[PDB]
Amino acid sequence: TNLSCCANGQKTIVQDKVCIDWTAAATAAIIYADNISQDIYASGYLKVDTGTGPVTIVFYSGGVTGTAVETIVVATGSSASFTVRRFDTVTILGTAAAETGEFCMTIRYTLS
Amino acid sequence: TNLSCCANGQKTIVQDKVCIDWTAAATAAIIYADNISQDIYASGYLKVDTGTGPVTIVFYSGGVTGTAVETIVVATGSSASFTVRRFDTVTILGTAAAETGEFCMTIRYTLS
Amino acid sequence: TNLSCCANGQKTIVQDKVCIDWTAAATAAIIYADNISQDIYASGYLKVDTGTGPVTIVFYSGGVTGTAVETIVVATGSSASFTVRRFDTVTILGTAAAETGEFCMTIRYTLS
Amino acid sequence: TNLSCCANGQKTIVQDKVCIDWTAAATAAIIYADNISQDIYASGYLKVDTGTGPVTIVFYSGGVTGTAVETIVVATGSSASFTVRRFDTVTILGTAAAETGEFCMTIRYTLS
Amino acid sequence: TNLSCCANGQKTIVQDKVCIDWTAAATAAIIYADNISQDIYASGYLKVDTGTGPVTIVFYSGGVTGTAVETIVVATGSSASFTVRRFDTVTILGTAAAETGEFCMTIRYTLS
Amino acid sequence: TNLSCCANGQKTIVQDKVCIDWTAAATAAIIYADNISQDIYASGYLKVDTGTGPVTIVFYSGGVTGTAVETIVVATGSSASFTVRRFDTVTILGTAAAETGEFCMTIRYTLS
Amino acid sequence: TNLSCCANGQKTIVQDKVCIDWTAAATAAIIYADNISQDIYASGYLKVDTGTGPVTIVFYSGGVTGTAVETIVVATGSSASFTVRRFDTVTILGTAAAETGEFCMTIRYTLS
Amino acid sequence: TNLSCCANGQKTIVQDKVCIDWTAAATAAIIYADNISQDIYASGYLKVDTGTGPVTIVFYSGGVTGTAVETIVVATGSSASFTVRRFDTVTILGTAAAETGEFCMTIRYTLS
Amino acid sequence: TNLSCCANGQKTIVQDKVCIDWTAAATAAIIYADNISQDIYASGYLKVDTGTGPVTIVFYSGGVTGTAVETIVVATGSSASFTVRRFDTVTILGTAAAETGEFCMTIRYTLS
Amino acid sequence: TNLSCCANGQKTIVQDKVCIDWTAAATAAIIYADNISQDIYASGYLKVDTGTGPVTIVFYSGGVTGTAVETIVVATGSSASFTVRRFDTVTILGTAAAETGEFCMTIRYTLS
Amino acid sequence: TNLSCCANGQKTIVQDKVCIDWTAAATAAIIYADNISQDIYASGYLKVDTGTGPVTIVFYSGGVTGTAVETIVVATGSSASFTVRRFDTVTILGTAAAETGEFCMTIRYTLS
Amino acid sequence: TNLSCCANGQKTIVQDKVCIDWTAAATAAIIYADNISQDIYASGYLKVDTGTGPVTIVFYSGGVTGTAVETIVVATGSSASFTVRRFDTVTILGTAAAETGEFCMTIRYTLS
Amino acid sequence: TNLSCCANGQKTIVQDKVCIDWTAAATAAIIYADNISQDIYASGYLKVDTGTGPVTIVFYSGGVTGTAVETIVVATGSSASFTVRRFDTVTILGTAAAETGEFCMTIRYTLS
Amino acid sequence: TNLSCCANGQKTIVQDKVCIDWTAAATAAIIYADNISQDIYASGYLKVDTGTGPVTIVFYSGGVTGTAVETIVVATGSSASFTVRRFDTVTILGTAAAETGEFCMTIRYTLS
Amino acid sequence: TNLSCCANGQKTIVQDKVCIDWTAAATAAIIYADNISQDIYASGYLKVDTGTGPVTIVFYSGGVTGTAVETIVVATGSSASFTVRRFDTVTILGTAAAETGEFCMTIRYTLS
Amino acid sequence: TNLSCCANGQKTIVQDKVCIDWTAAATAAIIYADNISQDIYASGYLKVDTGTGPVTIVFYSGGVTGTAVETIVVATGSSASFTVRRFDTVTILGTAAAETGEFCMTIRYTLS
Repeated sequence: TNLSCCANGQKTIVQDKVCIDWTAAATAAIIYADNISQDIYASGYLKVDTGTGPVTIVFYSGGVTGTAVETIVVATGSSASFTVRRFDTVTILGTAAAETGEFCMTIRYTLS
Repeated sequence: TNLSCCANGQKTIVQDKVCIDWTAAATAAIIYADNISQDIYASGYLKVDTGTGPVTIVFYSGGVTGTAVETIVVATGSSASFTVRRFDTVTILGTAAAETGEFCMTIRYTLS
Repeated sequence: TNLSCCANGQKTIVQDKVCIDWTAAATAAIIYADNISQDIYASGYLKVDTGTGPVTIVFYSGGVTGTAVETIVVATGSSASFTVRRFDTVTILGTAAAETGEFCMTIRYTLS
Repeated sequence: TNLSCCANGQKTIVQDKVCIDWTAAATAAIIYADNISQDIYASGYLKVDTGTGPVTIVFYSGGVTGTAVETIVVATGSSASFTVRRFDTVTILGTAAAETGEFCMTIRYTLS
Repeated sequence: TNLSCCANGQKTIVQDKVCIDWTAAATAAIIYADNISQDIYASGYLKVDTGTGPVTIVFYSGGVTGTAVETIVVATGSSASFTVRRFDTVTILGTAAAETGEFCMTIRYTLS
Repeated sequence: TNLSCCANGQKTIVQDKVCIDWTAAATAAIIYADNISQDIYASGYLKVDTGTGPVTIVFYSGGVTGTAVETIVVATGSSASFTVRRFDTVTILGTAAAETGEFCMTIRYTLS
Repeated sequence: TNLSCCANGQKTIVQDKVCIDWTAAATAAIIYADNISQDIYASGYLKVDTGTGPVTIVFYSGGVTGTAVETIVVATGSSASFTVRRFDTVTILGTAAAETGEFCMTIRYTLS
Repeated sequence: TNLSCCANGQKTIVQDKVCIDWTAAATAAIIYADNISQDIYASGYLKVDTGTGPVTIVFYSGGVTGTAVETIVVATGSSASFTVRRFDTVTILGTAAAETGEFCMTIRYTLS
Repeated sequence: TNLSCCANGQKTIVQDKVCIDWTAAATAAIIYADNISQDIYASGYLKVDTGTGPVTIVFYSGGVTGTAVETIVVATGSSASFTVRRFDTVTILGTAAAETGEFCMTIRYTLS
Repeated sequence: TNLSCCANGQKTIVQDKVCIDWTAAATAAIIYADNISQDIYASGYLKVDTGTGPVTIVFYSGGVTGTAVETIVVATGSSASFTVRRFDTVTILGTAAAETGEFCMTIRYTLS
Repeated sequence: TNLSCCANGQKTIVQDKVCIDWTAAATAAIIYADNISQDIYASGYLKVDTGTGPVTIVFYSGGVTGTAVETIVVATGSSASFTVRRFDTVTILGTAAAETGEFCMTIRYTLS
Repeated sequence: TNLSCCANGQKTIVQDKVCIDWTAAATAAIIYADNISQDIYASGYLKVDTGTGPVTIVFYSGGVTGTAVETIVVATGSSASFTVRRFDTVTILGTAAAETGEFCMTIRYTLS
Repeated sequence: TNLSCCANGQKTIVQDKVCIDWTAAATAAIIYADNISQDIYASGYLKVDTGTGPVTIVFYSGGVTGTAVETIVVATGSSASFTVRRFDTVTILGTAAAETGEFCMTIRYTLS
Repeated sequence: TNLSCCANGQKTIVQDKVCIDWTAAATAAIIYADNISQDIYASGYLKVDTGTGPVTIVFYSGGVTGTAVETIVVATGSSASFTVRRFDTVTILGTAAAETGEFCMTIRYTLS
Repeated sequence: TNLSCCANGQKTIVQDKVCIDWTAAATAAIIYADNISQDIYASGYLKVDTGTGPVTIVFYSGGVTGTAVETIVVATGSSASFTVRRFDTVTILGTAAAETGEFCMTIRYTLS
Repeated sequence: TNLSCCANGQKTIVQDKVCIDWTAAATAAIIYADNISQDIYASGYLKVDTGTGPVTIVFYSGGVTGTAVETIVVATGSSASFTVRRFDTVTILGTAAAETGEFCMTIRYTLS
């Protein structure tokens, strides 16, 4: 209850959502990227719909040649969920059979 | 009511939710993974819809070769619920008959 | 009004209908079969049009050598209606006079 | 507006309809049967078209040797309507003159 | 917005409708009957089509030897409408001239 | 947002409708009757189609020998509308020329 | 958010509608009447279809020998609209040529 | 969140609509009238369909011999819209050629 | 949370809409007028459908001989949109070729 | 009511229908095939019209050398109905007498 | 209920139908072709009417020298049905006896 | 449910149909042309009735010297179907034997 | 569900059809003309029945000395179809041999 | 779904048709006339059957001494089609050789 | 929670939307204008549908001879989106080929 | 709870959304632009629908000749999502084959 002239004062937390359909080649493909790396929390799932051979999802902090903070391998016809913080990019890798599937993610950031 | 210049100050608690459908092979399959292992509380259920033989769900703290903080065995046509803290991955194991079912989970974390 | 990345989310209820004409021998004859045994609700009637001697309709959960969840005996020239859930097959049994009649059924399932 | 991982959650109410023509002997004859006895609400009418002597309709909860939750006696050339809950079978009884008529019923159940 | 594990929770109101044609003898005849006596609201009309002498309609709560919650006398060639709650049976009485007419009723109940 | 175990809680408002054709003798004739006298709101019209001399409609609260809460006199070939609350019966009176006409009414009650 | 045991609590606003065709003599004729005089709001129009000479519509609060809260004079072949509160009856007056027309009105009351 | 026994408490805003067709003589003709003059907001249009010479619409607060709060002159074959508050009557004036057209208006009042 | 007996208290914002078709002569023609000049916000478009030569729309605050707060010139076959506050009338001016077109406007006012 | 940029968003359920006439040799013959194996629900009937000896219908998930999720044997002159999910092909087998009949099927898929 | 200026907004699903008669040579012949390969769902049947030797139908994704997503072999005098997605062309191959038959297909696409 | 003054608002999808008979020379001949190239979806067939040598149909986007989005070669006595989007013209090419046949096409466009 | 007094409101789409027989001289001849140039969509065909030398059809937007939005050249004994929007006139040009043929066109306009 | 007492409410579109045979003198002759000039859409053709010299058809808005909204010149032995809105009369002009022909027209108006 | 008599107190944020179709000449044309320049935020897109050569859109703060706060150049057949604050007018410039297209914009202002 | 006369006080966060379809040439093309560069957070996806060769999306802070805060390369037939802050323009670059696709983006700004 004391007056204070503080501009960068109260901070609110906000949430966003994204949904995409992806097709995987036999090279690492960027599926998501941001620049708010320090304060980000993301939850979601990856579903591998059609194709053969497992699909590998990797979260990178500090570019693709950074640090693999998380890595998941998903078989065809199944799904896998996650929640991760402090990541910069996400890449998917698949066999040269062009697997395809979905990708959903909700994102929290405490800025505006 | 005393002024204090404390940046990492008040912390709010937030909640997320995920839903997936899974198919189980006769090997351990990753169904969920995160990197916020120290402060996470998760509640949910697992339902085994079709197939034969029980399905085993295991929560791991410290990777798959870590410590099984929780393990549940669910028969076909029934369900089982849970709430767990400090876990890193979740894996499902089934018979080589490709059982399939659902997986729902709500996640609490006190960061942002 | 909270964002959630839940794939197996909202489920709708759908309805189908089937109509057939049947002839009954003096052995159990399969008249209907499915594999969605856990969530199925069916309403309908059976009409015995011509022949002699009663016709017996049996609903089975778990194959023909399962459990008779329902059994109805219908005389010639009359009808009988029903509604049943969790059944796997339906069989009709008649005298060795080759009775014949109709069979109508509406089916509800909450999947897609 | 609070996230909850509740599978057997919202329940919808559904309605079905059946129509038959019946012929009555001088013994109790099953005209309708179900196995969803706990949650069922049915409205309809019975019309006695031709024959002599009254026709008696009885609703049974717990098999034919159960409890007569409802009983109506209808004269020839007239009709009678009803609405009933928690019944298992319905039987009709007539004189040995083979009366015949109609039977219509709408069924509500709050499952799927 | 507080979680509560209450099974017999929200209740919906549902509506049904019935229509019949009736012939009246010189004795009380049951024209409608139910067993949901505590929560029922019914609106409708009675039309006396042919015959002579008035027709008397009586609503009973607690069987025919119960309490006449409502009684209406209708002349030939005219009609009369109503809405009533908490009744168990309805009976019609006419002269020994076999008057005939119609009977329509919509029924509300707040169960399922 | 405070939990309360109150059974007779929220109350909904429901609406019904009735339509009839009437013939008027030279005595008061009951055209509508109910037993929910305390909470009822009704709107509608009366149309005098054929005959001679005015037709008088009276709404009674507390039986026919009660209190005439409303009274309208309608000439032949014209109509008159109304809305009324707390009434128990309605009667029509006409000349001994057998006037005939229509009667429509929508009814609101806040019970179920 | 404080518990209160108040029966005559929240009040909802409801709306009704009426439509009639009228024929006007050379005397005041009642065209609408109610008994909810304190809380009523009505909007609508009057159309004079055929005849000669103007037709006068008067709204009365406190019976016909009350207070003319509103009065409108409408020529043949034209219309006039209105909205009025706290009135008890409505009367129409026309020349002795039997003009005829329509009358539509929507009614709001905040009771049930 | 403090209990208060205030009857004339919360007030809701309601909206009505009226549509008419008008024919204009060579004298001021009343086209709309009310008695809720203090709180009324009305929006709409006037369209002059057939005839010759302009048609003048005037809004009056305090009777026809009151104050012309608004006045619009509309040519034949065109339209003009408006929104006005605190008016008591509306009049239209046209040439002695019997122009005709339409008149639509939506009305807001914050009473019930 | 302090009790206050303030009548002109909370104020709500409401929105209206109007649509017209206009024909323009070679003089300024009033197309819209109000008397709530102090608090009004309007958005919309003007479309010039047929004719030749540009059409000029002018918004006036303080009568036609007031202040042109806004002025737009629109060619034939094109449109132009706007949002404006504190205006009293709107006028359109066209060549003596009788151009015609449409005019749509949504109006916000924070009174009732 | 929160904006979300989700492409693979709402999914609708669609239904198709097919009808054919078939002739059966003494080898397995493909009668239906698809590639949407993961989300498909099919209802229908098989009627054996002419020939001798039973006809066997088999549903396969994962090619003909896959898993027989369903198998039905139908005698000549009778019919049999079904509903099945997750199947890839359907084959019919008959005696070397060239039986012939019909095949009807309605197909549901929740993609587009 | 939030305004959004999104052009490529709601998308509807539309259905088309085609029927042809074909004659097959001893080389692959194109029977259907499109360019909306990414979103197409097609159901139908192929009937081999006259000729000798089986007829082979192949669906290609990515031109004729692409990937055979589906292949069916149909004998003479019988039929075969299908539903397929993501295909680019269809080809038929027959013996050098000029078999002939029909081809029906319904096509769904979610564009316009 | 929020008012918006948006002219180019809801868009409907409409369908047209055309049928012609064509004769082919030994030069490219225009058989169809439009100017709504951006939003057009067309389905149909081409039948080669009489002549010798194959007939080639080409769809062009951007004039005849544009891009061949589709090309089909049809033998004599057979047919070929198609569905195509974003095309501007269609041309047919045949041998110098004056083949002749039919051409049917249904056209969808989402404008008006 | 918000009341709005919008006259130029909902617009419907209507369709017309015309058929003629034409004879072509060696000068441009007007074959079709309108004045609703801004919103018109037309589909149809042109058939050249008898004569020699090609016939040229041209669609003009803005009079004959306007802009040739479309031009087609048709040989004798063949036909050509089209769909076009925003055109004002159509002209045909032929050799001085008096070719003759047909002309069919369906017209869509979204006005009334 | 909000009640509204709007008389000039929904408007339907209706269509009429007329056919005549005409003979043209060497003066302008009225061939069609109406008084619904503001909302009329007409499609049709004119065929010049016998005579010499061209025949000129003119559409007039605002009497014969009005504005020629459309003008077409048709040679003998040929035809010309049209669609036009907002016209008042139609006149034909021919050489003093008494040409004769036909005139067909379909008329749309959105009134009744 | 301290009483304060502050009239210009709480301020709400409101949103509007506009949609138009435009045709561009070879001069700057005003497409949007306002007078609330200090607090306005607008998002939307511009689509160039037909024509040749790029179209240039310019946002001006302080009249057309003000400051170009934003400028975008859009090619034919493509679109471009934006969000801008503090602008006064918008102008479009195109080649002398009369390009045409659409323009959608949502507007936020924090006044009323 | 201390009174303070602070105008630029509480700030709310608002969200907008935009959707477009784009066609890419072989030069950088502006697809989005703003002037609120300091406080903007945007999430969305880019989908490459048709064409060949990858499409490159670049976010620029400080004009096109500024700093590439983000850059993503997307192959044909796949998608890529993002969230970015402090950017000024967005550009797309494609091969000279005119690839086309979609672009969706939700925008947050904490001003009004």
